[PDB]
Amino acid sequence: GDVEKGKKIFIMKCSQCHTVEKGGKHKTGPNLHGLFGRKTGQAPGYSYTAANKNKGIIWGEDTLMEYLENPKKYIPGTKMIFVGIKKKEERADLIAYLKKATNE
Ligand code: HEC
Repeated sequence: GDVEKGKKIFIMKCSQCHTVEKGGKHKTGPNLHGLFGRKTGQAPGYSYTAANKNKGIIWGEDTLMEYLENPKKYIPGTKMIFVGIKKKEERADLIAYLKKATNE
């Protein structure tokens, strides 16, 4: 899975909002380094809402997908703003990069 297709997309979708690299400090949203293999609200440096912090679920390729399709519903009353994604492929590459972005 091409990460690029997920990088650019992650930009036009997640630009100067999220973070992956260590240098990417918490800004608008929480950083994603240990995404794969880490539950939600696992940021002791940035406490989230009571809706997301309650979203006790792992961020996998099976979940990320759904959420990517409709994260709003996935977490109502959240702070994250998004419309969603139609193409399932654009989401794959997105998770194909975020994985290599977080893992790193
Ligand atoms: C800033 C305006 C954001 C944009 C753009 C995106 N995200 Fe985000 N995200 C943001 C916040 C403040 C939070 C916390 C809860 C909330 O929804 O407000 C999140 C959370 C996530 C999570 C959950 C991680 C956790 O620790 O629970 C994921 C998996 C996530 N966001 C992914 C993500 C992607 C891939 C985006 C673009 C496609 C994206 N976010 C946009 C704030 C913002």
